[PDB]
Amino acid sequence: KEMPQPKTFGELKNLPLLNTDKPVQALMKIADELGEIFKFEAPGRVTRYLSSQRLIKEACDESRFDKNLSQALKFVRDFAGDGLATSWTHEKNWKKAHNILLPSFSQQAMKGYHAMMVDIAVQLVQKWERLNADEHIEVPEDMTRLTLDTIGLCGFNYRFNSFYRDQPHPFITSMVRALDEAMNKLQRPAYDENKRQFQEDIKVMNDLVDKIIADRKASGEQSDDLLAHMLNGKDPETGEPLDDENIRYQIITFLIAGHETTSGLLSFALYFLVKNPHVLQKAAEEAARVLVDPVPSYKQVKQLKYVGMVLNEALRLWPTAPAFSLYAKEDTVLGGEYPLEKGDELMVLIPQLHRDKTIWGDDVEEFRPERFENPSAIPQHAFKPFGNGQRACIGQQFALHEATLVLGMMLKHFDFEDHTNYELDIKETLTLKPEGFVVKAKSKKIPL
Ligand code: HEM
Repeated sequence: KEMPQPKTFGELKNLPLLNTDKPVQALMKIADELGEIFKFEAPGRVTRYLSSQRLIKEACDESRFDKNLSQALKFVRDFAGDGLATSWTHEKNWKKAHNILLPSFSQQAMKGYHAMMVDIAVQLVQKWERLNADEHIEVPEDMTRLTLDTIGLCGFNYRFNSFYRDQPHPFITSMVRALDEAMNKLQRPAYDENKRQFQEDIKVMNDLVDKIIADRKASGEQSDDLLAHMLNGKDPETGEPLDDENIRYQIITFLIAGHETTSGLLSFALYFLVKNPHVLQKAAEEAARVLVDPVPSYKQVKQLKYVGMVLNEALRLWPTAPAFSLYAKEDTVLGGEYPLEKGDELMVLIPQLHRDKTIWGDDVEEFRPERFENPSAIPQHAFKPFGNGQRACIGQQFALHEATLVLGMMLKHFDFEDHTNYELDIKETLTLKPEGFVVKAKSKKIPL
C-alpha cells in the first residue's frame, strides 16, 4: 500500500504544516483525516506518522527499530549533551549512564526520596492554605514550582525555593529560553543575536551545576541521592564511572525531563477532575480514607489506587511528551504492506494511539479512570505515555509517585471550584500544558 500524505506547498512539501503554535494538535487532526499512517515530507527529509496500536506495536519491536533523535532533540542536545534523553543507544555513555542510574529509581530508591517529596508538597499545601478569601490559583504555574523544586531537592539536595518567588529561578529563565530557541530553529547573519542569548543561557546552567558538583565532591558529604550515584557509581559492564562532563549533562537532563512533563500531568489531572465532579468526588473519598496521618507515608501513597488511575487516564488523553521518533535498523516490512529501508524514520503520535477506538472503544474522548481497573486487559503497546523498551522513561516511577502524593494531598485538603468555566487551551513547547488554567480552592481545614 502507498500511504496517504497531507497537503503540500510545492518545494516546501509538508513543512509549512508545522509552522503553527500547536503542531502536535495539528498532526492529530491530520491523523483523524488520513488514518493510521501518513508520510510527512520536508526539504531534505521524510518521516511517517503512526497512530494505531496495530502499527505501533511493530514500531516498538526493538529488534527492528531503535530510538531516533528528532530534529528537536538534536537542538536540545546543544545543552543536554549526551545525557540519557539526548544520546543515541549506540553511544558508550548511553549504556554506561543507564546502568549506573537505573538503581536510583529502584523501590528502595523512591522510599528514600519520599521524605523530600513531602517537603515540597507541604510547601504547596501551605501556599494554598494561606490564600485570602476570593484569591485563585494559577495551576500549571504552581505545579511547575512543585515539580522543579522536587527534582532539584530529591535529585541533588538543591533548593530552587520556587514558592518564595514570583518570577522564575534564573535557571528556568536560561533554560526555557534555550528550549525556546531550540524549538524555534525547527522552522528557520540576521540571526547572530539569539546565539549570544543562547550561549549565555547555556553558560548559566553549566556554571551552577558544575559548582553543585565539585561543591559536593569536596565536602565529601555522605548522601545516597541521584547526584551521589552520578558521582560514585560504577557501570557493572565497563567497570567505569561517569566523567564530570557527562555528569553535568545528566543533571541538566533530569532537571528538565524531571519536572516539565510532571507539571503538565498534574495540571491536566486537576483540569479533568474539576470538569468531571463525580470523578473528583470518588478520588477525594479515597484520599480521605487513605491519608489518615498529618503527612502521607510511602505505603499510603501506594494505596491511592484510584488517584493512580486518574493520573493514567490524564496521560491517556494528554500525554505530556506527546511523540517519540524511531529508525529502522534494517530493511523491513511494516504491518505487512509498508516496505521500509534501513534508516527510515517513524514518529509515534501518542495522543492518537491513545484514541484508537479498536482498543479503547467508542468513548475515547471521555475521562473515565475506571478504564484502568484491570491493566492486564490492555493489549501490548496500546498505552505508551512513557515511551518504549530500553529507551523508555527512566523517571516513570519518580513522576508517578510525586504526582500521586501531591494530588492525594490536594484532594485531602481542599475542595475545588472551576470558577471561570475554563476553556481548555493547550500550549505546546516540547511538552503540553493547559495554559491559563485557574481554580479556586476552599480549605477543608485539616491541619498538617
Ligand atoms: C509524566 C511525566 C513524564 C513523562 C510523560 C515522560 C515521558 C518520557 C518519554 C515518552 C520518554 C521517551 C523519549 C523518547 O523516546 O524520545 C522519556 C524518556 C526519559 N525521561 Fe521521562 N517523562 C516524564 C517524567 C520524567 C522524570 C521525572 C524524569 C527524571 C526524574 C525523566 C527522565 C527521563 C530520561 C533521563 C529519559 C531518557 C531515558 C533513556 O533514553 O535512557 N522523565 N520520558
